[PDB]
Amino acid sequence: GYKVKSTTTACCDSCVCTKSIPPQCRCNDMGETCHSACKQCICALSYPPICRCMDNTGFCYDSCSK
Amino acid sequence: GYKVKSTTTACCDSCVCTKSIPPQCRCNDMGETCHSACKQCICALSYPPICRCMDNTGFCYDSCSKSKDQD
Repeated sequence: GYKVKSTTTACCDSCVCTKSIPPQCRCNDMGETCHSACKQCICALSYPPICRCMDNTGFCYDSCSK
Repeated sequence: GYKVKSTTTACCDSCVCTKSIPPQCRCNDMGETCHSACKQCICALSYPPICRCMDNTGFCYDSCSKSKDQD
C-alpha cells in the first residue's frame, strides 16, 4: 500500500502555469513574506514590504483562500 | 532596495536536475516523511515508512544539515 499526500502547508492563490509538457509554474502572490516552500523570495524593502516568490515549479501549491 | 532570501526550511540532500535549460529537478531523498515544501510526497505503507517527494522543481532546495536535525 501507499499514500500520496502533501507534507507542506505552503499555498498559492494565483498560480500561473505554461500550457506545456511539463508545465512551468510560478506563484504570483505578493505579501509581507512568501510562502513556506519558497526558495527565492524577493522582497522590496518598502513599508509595508512587498514580497513575491520567484521559484519555478512543475506544479501548483494548493490555494490559500479556497 | 531589495532582498532575495529563502522563506522555507525545506532541504534536499540528493537533488538531481537535467542539464538542459531551464532546469527540471527533483529531490530523491528517502525518509520517514518528505521535506516541508513537498506537495506530492509518496510513502510506502511499510512499517518504517519510506517516503520520497515526487515534485518537479526548477531549482534545488539547499542541502540539509550534516546533523540528524534536518528538514
